[PDB]
Amino acid sequence: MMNPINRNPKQVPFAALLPTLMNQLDKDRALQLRTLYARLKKNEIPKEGFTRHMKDIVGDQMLRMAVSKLQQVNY
Repeated sequence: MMNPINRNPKQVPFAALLPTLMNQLDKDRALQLRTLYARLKKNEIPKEGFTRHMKDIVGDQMLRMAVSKLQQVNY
């Protein structure tokens, strides 16, 4: 407590999630993700929509694993 250290959580961007996921996805799935991102860029779908849709493509398990590896932090 002599020298308190403040730490804050950090999250990786979706931009870095695409290539990681695309590498773990088949070309057909990767193409779906690619066009899905385009929808996000065009703002035709909400961020929640993007996340939800992404989960439907890679899966919740892959989604949490992808960010876990990118974060590379157990906690």
